[PDB]
Amino acid sequence: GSSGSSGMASEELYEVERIVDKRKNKKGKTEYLVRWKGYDSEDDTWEPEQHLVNCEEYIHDFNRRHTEKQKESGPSSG
Repeated sequence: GSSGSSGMASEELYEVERIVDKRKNKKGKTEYLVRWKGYDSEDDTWEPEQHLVNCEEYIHDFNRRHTEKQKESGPSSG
């Protein structure tokens, strides 16, 4: 299905496009490499999962990619 419906935005700062990387800070904080408008590919920044609120989806998806063998595949019902 399609998961990503806008809801009360009205000119927002920046919407998480997707995760390109993820790591922990020397402090021990989890940071996920997410892109944003204006920021080129090599301009991408690092945001802590904390700042990434309601972005679990993306991260989750991104995590799945990295993860090796975890989620089961299914056919297409309709």
